Amino acid sequence: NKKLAKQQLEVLARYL
Amino acid sequence: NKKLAKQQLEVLARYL
Repeated sequence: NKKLAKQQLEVLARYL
Repeated sequence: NKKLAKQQLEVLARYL
């Protein structure tokens, strides 16, 4: 749950 | 500035 939230936040920072 | 903000924010995410 939170780990997946965080995985996505990370991937966003990567994308941008 | 913002790029450094962002780099760090995500080294952070990676850590946890």
